[PDB]
Amino acid sequence: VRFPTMDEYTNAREELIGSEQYLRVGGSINLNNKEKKLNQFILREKRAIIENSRLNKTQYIPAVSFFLSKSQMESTPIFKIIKDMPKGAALHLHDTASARIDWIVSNATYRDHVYMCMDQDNFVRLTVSGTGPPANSGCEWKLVETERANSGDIAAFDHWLKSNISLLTTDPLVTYPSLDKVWGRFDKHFSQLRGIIYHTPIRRDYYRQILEEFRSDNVQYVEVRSSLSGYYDLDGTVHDPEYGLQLYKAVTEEFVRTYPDFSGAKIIKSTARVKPNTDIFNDVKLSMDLYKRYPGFFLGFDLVAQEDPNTSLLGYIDSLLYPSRQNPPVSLPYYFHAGETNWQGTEVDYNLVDALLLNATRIGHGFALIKHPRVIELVKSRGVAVEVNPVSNQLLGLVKDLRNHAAAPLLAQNVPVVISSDDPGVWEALPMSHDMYVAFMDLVGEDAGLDVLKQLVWNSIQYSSMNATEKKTALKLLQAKWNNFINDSLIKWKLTN
Amino acid sequence: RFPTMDEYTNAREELIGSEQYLRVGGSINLNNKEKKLNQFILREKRAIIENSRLNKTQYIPAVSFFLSKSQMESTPIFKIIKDMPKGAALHLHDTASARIDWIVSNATYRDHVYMCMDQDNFVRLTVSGTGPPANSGCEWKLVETERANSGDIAAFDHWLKSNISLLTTDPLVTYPSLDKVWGRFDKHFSQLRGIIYHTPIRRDYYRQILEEFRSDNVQYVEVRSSLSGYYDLDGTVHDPEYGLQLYKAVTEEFVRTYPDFSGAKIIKSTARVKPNTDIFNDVKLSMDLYKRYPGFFLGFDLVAQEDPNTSLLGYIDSLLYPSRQNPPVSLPYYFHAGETNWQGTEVDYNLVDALLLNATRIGHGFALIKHPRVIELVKSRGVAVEVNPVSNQLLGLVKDLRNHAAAPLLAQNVPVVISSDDPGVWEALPMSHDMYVAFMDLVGEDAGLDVLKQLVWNSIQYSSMNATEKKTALKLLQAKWNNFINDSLIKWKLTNK
Ligand SMILES: *[C@@H]1O[C@H](CO)[C@@H](O[C@@H]2O[C@H](CO)[C@@H](O)[C@H](O)[C@H]2NC(C)=O)[C@H](O)[C@H]1NC(C)=O
Ligand SMILES: *[C@@H]1O[C@H](CO)[C@@H](O[C@@H]2O[C@H](CO)[C@@H](O)[C@H](O)[C@H]2NC(C)=O)[C@H](O)[C@H]1NC(C)=O
Ligand SMILES: *[C@@H]1O[C@H](CO)[C@@H](O)[C@H](O)[C@H]1NC(C)=O
Ligand SMILES: *[C@@H]1O[C@H](CO)[C@@H](O)[C@H](O)[C@H]1NC(C)=O
Ligand SMILES: *[C@@H]1O[C@H](CO)[C@@H](O)[C@H](O)[C@H]1NC(C)=O
Ligand SMILES: *[C@@H]1O[C@H](CO)[C@@H](O)[C@H](O)[C@H]1NC(C)=O
Ligand SMILES: *[C@@H]1O[C@H](CO)[C@@H](O)[C@H](O)[C@H]1NC(C)=O
Ligand SMILES: *[C@@H]1O[C@H](CO)[C@@H](O)[C@H](O)[C@H]1NC(C)=O
Ligand SMILES: [Zn+2]
Ligand SMILES: [Zn+2]
Repeated sequence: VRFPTMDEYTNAREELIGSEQYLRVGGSINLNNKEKKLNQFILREKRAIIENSRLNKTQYIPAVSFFLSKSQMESTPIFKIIKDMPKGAALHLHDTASARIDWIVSNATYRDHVYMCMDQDNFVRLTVSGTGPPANSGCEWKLVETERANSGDIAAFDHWLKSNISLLTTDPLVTYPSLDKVWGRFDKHFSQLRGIIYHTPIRRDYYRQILEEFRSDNVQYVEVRSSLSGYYDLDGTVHDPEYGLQLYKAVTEEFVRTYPDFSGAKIIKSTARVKPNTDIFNDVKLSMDLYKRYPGFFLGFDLVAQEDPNTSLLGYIDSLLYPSRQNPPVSLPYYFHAGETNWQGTEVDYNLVDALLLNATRIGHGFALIKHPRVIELVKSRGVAVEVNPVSNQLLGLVKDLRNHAAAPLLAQNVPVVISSDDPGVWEALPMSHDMYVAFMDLVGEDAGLDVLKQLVWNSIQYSSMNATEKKTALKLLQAKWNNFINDSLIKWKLTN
Repeated sequence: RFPTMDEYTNAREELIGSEQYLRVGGSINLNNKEKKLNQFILREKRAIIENSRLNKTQYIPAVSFFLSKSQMESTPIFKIIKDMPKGAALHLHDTASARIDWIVSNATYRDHVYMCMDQDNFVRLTVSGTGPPANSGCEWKLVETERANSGDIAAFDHWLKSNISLLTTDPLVTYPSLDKVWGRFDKHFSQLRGIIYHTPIRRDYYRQILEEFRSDNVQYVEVRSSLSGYYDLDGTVHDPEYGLQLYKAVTEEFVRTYPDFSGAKIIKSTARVKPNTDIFNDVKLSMDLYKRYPGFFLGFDLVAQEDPNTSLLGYIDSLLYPSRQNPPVSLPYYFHAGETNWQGTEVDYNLVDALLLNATRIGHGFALIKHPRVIELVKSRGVAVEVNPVSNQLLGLVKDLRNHAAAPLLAQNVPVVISSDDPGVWEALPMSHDMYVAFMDLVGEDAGLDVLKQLVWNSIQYSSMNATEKKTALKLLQAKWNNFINDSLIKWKLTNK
């Protein structure tokens, strides 16, 4: 008889469950006594919300649309703890989508020579024109200063601007109920802001706001995708990508000199995968040059824009292999978005295969990765972190209930993962706290606590592209922040026994 | 590493080929005729996926069954799967596996059938030979009278069907939460309970399961049944052994009539809402029926909604009782387990207990991909997972079926059988709808006839037939398969004339 007594059965059961706990993200962390006090509180709070949803037969709010869950999570202790927690790094961000729309309205649209129009889809667009009103080809441009002053209600005018640009004005899962409809709205958002956010002094100040906002959410480091190109002055001068990089380098250096508690930022050049192979070839050659001349600030290259309907990595493969085929070879790092899809066995999810054959340093999303066991082996073996952006994947159509997020089985296998926010400004998310809350409540289990959070935070620095010296310094800083956070939390939640 | 495209191509195809060999069916070698059909299926699959992907429209095989049912039935892939022999349906509930149309057109035309509108405004049906039933919470009326006075009998009969089926409206819209749709599902069983437990109707309903499954080219079924409480017009209530004998006699007559049908076996099910003291008696009952009906009675299962009700651990002394006897008794178990979106809770840890108790097959295992050690145990022991994709969508575990959690199981060749669960409740065919959605949503664009063939063979190889029965059934399946291949080449004009 295998299990003659309850003790024989529970021994076997607990060993099996415990063995799985040891294998998931964070499973090897040993919390100290102060961390354990906070962990026990976090776990009591987590069990209360889950058991209420399960036994009282009501929806699990952390997993529903961000439109519905945002205001509900923000009043809760677990969210308030994650808000205070140091996050380490946000490694997957886009530079035109990472600061508040409120700042675009309250700051940028109060500058001279900003114009607005309603396009033929009934969306507001914003741009800058130094010479005069822009040509009235597809819409009638009007000076924002005049429209605001004539609105008869300035606060309502500004709120309307914000409402007409944000993807969280209504629930995207209701208003744009298909992949194509919501990506239509997402694409439109960037068209709405493109003119104003490419004007050089606004773009400079917007990048500074990214750093300020991320610091204010207790993020100490960011790596940012940027096209770098086409920043334009009031007189019409258009700058090249190297200028865009130098501009970001100077903002970043000023910021880190102001805030020693902040580790800094580095940049990845992104190009939209709707362009011909000759454009990607030129941007690859550009990236080779910037990688050589800005070591330690310019990281490498990525291809962006919607993955499903546009060009695969294989479609650009001669361009992407060009660095490695030089004599001597040139090693241009790649940070490919890859597998941001529900498709299986197609040109889209097979981008994961090409991303690994091209030696990607990290991969963006990897939503399809759990369908590719041989790619998982390579990702684990090589230490290629997967940048998981859970709110983005829900709102942009890959999943509805976030407990079905395809990164939950990755985390259960200890695939290297970092959490990030992707385009938080587009849908009114915080730099990291909302995405970290939904990862913690939806993508790991009821009995997963502070150890998961600590591991994800440490991962974001460990799998950053900092050099060894920078990384050692950043981890010492993170450890200090973490200690202060534990001590402060014990006092705040009245856990000091 | 890749000086030319040929070297890059070779590495890419080696990695993709490794994944294709690993997944379900990857080791099958198709013959020349099967390859011709395979090439047509793959051409059809690529055309529909590429149209969805490149023309930016929804992928109909993955949307709500309410919307996709009428669309898939006109397509060649569906028609091929319809004609295909399925082998076995191994996961079925006996009060939910024949057509509601038969309940209406046959059962509700029988003498002594009554109907009433309950307090939730649903029709309920029952039989009473000894006068009309007492007006306890509803007012019973003879159906024969209600029908004859309707003024439109076609509309009356259609109203009955529409008031009972869960596919009258889209459940994802009408009942848009787990608790709401399970409320509707539970209500469906309440609507039919009275009529479907009347002995001659139950007998004839079970015969209709066999007729309908045979007509969808299924040759064998294993069926969960509560067995107990069938009642006669004079009020006699029968015991579970009688219910088992009733099904045994129907099955034997069916196989005499149709030697091209392999037959059926029965699993006793009990609802997991009962006190542990009552489950103990159902385990003892199952031990006795297993001893005395070897080869027809298979074992035991616990059913009803998994999330809010009792876990396997809550019944553990009852479930361990057979193994603890002197001498031990090996009562086989077929546990529904992990039919849930929860992680790290009592519900998904039912999978651990299912394995410790040596389950022969596991029902659903939706949460299994979150449990890497349980997966390895399932693979090494050959415990088949019964995957019921339409059920999991309509009853609230997933919306886009390409997010179904069995797709990563099939990619690692976890042993899986496809089944339909409760097809009569939502107007599905015995197997062809579930096999179509598994084929179109749970494996990739490059997965063809080898996946179908493997899942069909799996349904016999992981059945509970003894070894001699399996060999007989596989010879019968092979002949059906060969006829299906030849017929398909002629029907789809593939013979290369
Ligand atoms: C962007 O703003 C426009 C202009 O206000 C909105 O269009 C209006 O939408 C309302 C609904 O509240 C319609 O009844 C009106 O007819 C529209 N007015 C005009 C002048 O066209 C539009 O809905 C906003 N779009 C978004 C996504 O918020
Ligand atoms: C089952 O049948 C009842 C009775 O016909 C339906 O009741 C009707 O419900 C609609 C609302 O959807 C009302 O407008 C009607 O007045 C109701 N009629 C009566 C006589 O009450 C009920 O909707 C049906 N339920 C389902 C799920 O189909
Ligand atoms: C269910 O809700 C009630 C209040 O409506 C509360 O008393 C009870 O604790 C809840 N159960 C759980 C497990 O949260
Ligand atoms: C906008 O930000 C710039 C740069 O920080 C600042 O100088 C200016 O005062 C701001 N405008 C408003 C209206 O606050
Ligand atoms: C990828 O990395 C390996 C090991 O460092 C190297 O030998 C190979 O050339 C690289 N391949 C490419 C395509 O850069
Ligand atoms: C997209 O639709 C057009 C017009 O119906 C059709 O010609 C084209 O072949 C479709 N594309 C694909 C890839 O199916
Ligand atoms: C119902 O089925 C029974 C038993 O198979 C059959 O004898 C009877 O004719 C059927 N009733 C109708 C209305 O078809
Ligand atoms: C499970 O099976 C093993 C191997 O057949 C056997 O030794 C063991 O006693 C069984 N356990 C239970 C709980 O029935
Ligand atoms: Zn991104
Ligand atoms: Zn079932």
